[PDB]
Amino acid sequence: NKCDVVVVGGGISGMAAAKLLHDSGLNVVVLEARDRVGGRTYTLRNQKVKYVDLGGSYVGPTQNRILRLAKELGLETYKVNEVERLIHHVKGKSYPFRGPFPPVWNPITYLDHNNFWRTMDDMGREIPSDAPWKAPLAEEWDNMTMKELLDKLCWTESAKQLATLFVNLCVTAETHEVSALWFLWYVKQCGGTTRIISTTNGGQERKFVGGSGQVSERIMDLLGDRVKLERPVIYIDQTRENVLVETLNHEMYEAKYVISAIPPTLGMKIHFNPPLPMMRNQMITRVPLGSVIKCIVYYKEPFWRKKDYCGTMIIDGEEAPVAYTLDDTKPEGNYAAIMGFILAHKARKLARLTKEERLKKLCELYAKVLGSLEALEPVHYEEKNWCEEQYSGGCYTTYFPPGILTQYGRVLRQPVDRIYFAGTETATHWSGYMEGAVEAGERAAREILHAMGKIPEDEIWQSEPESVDVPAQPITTTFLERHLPSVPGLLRLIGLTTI
Amino acid sequence: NKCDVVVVGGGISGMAAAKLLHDSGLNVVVLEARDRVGGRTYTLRNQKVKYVDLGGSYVGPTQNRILRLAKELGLETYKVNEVERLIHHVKGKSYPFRGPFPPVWNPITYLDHNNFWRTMDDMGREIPSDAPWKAPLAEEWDNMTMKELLDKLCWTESAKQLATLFVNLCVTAETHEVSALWFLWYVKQCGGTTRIISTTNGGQERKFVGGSGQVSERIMDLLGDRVKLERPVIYIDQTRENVLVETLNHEMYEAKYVISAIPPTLGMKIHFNPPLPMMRNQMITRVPLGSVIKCIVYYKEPFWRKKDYCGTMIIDGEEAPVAYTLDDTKPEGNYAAIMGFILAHKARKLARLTKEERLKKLCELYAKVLGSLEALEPVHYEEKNWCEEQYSGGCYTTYFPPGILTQYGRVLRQPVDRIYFAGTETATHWSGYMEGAVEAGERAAREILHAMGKIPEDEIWQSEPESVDVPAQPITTTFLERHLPSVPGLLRLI
Repeated sequence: NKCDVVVVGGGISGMAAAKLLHDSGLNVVVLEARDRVGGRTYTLRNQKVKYVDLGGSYVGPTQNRILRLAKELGLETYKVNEVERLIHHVKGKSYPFRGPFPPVWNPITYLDHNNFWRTMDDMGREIPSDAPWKAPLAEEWDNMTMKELLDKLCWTESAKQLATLFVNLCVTAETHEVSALWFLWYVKQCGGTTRIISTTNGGQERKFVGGSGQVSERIMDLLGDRVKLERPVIYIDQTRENVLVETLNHEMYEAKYVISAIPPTLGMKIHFNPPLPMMRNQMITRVPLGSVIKCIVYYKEPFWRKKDYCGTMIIDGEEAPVAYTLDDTKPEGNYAAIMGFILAHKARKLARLTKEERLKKLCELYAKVLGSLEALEPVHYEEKNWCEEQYSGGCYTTYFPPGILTQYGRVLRQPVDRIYFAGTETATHWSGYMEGAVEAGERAAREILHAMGKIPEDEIWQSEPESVDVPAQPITTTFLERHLPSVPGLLRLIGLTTI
Repeated sequence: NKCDVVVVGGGISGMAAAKLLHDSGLNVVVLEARDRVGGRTYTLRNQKVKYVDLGGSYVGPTQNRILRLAKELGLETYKVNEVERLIHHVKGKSYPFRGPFPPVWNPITYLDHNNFWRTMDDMGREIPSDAPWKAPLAEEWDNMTMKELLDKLCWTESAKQLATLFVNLCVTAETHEVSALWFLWYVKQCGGTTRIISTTNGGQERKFVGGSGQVSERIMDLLGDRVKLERPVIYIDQTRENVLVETLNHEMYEAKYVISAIPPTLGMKIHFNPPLPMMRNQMITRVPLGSVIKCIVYYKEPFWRKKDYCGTMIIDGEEAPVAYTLDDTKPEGNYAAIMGFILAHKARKLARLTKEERLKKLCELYAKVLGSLEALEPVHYEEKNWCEEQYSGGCYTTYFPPGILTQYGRVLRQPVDRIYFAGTETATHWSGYMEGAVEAGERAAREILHAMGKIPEDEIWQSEPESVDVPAQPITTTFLERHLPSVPGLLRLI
């Protein structure tokens, strides 16, 4: 019934918001649609796997907010295995390598690859993290798909294929589905290409011992009965002095303010009185989430290590169901496992199969890529298709099709009377991630504290001290990386000399 | 409480479905979110306008279902005024013309324009009306925006600006927002470019005397208390023997079957048990509706007619708030008016202004295009911004961004257990229009009749006899239109 703030959604973002408010002495309620907290994080426990993250899992350097929250809750991280060699599998063959990017020998191809990544980051620097629509060429970039941009930029099929995989993997959508402006923003606000793709020194460096779902679960423990499970919100009424929030199971909640901590499009599941303003009304119909199945195949031993493979596979090819894998073995060295993502159109295509059929296709792929018959001997399998989730809409996050971020992006976190907007989608640093969920939940909560006259305006946005447990090495480039010509640049040099 | 079929939504499609089922002897209930019926149609009545369509309004030849339904309800049409010359306003000057297409004089530009329209219809011939995802090049065409297609096809800025205006007006969206496959399908399923753009012998030939809102209002009259207003549906439970449908005002309905006659994305406003299957679950987040404000400026007389202008204006350029107008004067010749559409990004931009600020911009525009100071003296103004409607999502209809139709298009009308799908978006002929709303509503109703064993499978989809009142003339092309080369074609020959 009566409280200071109702938070809609008990994922990391809503729970971080509720905790902050609770810690500040306010009376909060969390209204969660599902029979569990965690949302796009979900840690399955059974005897075969012990624990496994079937949703968000990875954390890394520069993600200081999630690291701080988890440490305060008594959680610890461990490093994802990247001791041995990575594999780039292309045109039916495997090429082992070290470092975050697959090496390229052909000098033309080398230049094209170098220019592709460099240009991603060059364009990114033009895009304000907190206002991507303010980029000087926001409109021109927003009116193009990533596919169109890759077609202009990549002078080799090799670079174009790798760039395509990079997009599909970062945002679980096809290159023709997404805005170039939005994608360039998304990479930049994670710190750029190197930080986003890297295991060591990037986003995939670590996982939480015991699973990421513990973040949301432990906050729930702190909040006690203030968290209401199986209360999907259906109705928000702001016509009266206090805000009225109604649930599907016919409960009514009365609040001074509301935090919406749900994916933006899932706002459509709530009926608003008075109606939302036009821009938000239309925005929430324009912002789909991507498509992914996260699959974990268990083995007797981490046999790939014995062949000096760390477990990371970057797999290019339409026939490959999985484009990317990581070693998911426990830090103790047991429950040997490979985690793989089935991405974008393949999530759609392969969802038609049975679980046993998907396991078979994955094992046969892994056996080929690792050149290892032992890959055909799994001991266990778990998977989760996030496309089927009514209360998520997809994973990992929301993508913006061409034309949408410039027209509608400014209203993403704009308050609507006494409703404030959290959720990873509204973050300005690691939006799409557990990090962004914490940033947005805490910012939303402080927006309310400000409105109540409890903190000054300048305290709404707060910086985060760097983690001492997970230090960040700076992203650096070599002189050659900076100044090597692109393929057309080299061609210009050739035409000029012989003139 | 209990009935045979619950129809969710009281727009034309929901109403047509309910009437068909009711007429066949089933007990139907229509659950309508708003305090009115008609949905994306809405006829306002006041003394200043008598009546005005602020939503869907136009009907024309080959739209036989809406015409038959309206005729049965006692409605009549009248012809939109196209007696005098049309105007194409380009680079700040007005060029009057006759016929559906504005003439082009530069011979190179002429070839480019001719090629564009012809190419739209050529491509459409390979897209099945009932399955666009089966086009031989479905994926290639779906993976490109209309912007990319126009960039490839249009060698002149002249053709490209007109093509862009065409896209904007047809689907109230930007060329870069929409799939080329989906847009080409949309045009082809209205009968092609000439049929879609034409007033005389096309989709804008006619309006209903007294307003199109009468169609839904008169069906509501027929159904009596079977229509429940202010009953937004929030919850559909299919786990039990009977389907349970819950409304926002706490009421429960029980039925054998359900028809969803709301825009696809507005399915998101309903919590489903069991959850929807994966493809529909994601589909309904991928399918926005366009952006439009419909604006009608009233004058003492239809003064443009005195200058041999019919009131149709095609207006190029970024600065113009409205790119297209039609004469909205009553058939009696009174309530003189010009209807215009503020489209796509301009709807978003200009929504920030006041009603009076929009009136001033339109009037000054019309004064310039019509070359008349009389345009600066409006007697009255009505407008409707459809972007603000919680229970429409936009107007005129749902558009598909790149990649969506091939991936999710199959699920649009696929039944979910005992829920069947109506709504103009599910139609296969004039989808997006009131005609499509009738086609889909009746088809969905007949799918349920068939599921009940009352009619055979071959009666689910039914042809419509041609209207005697609004007969269609054939679409023709000339020898030169068919065989003149494109710009690159003229270059190959050089």
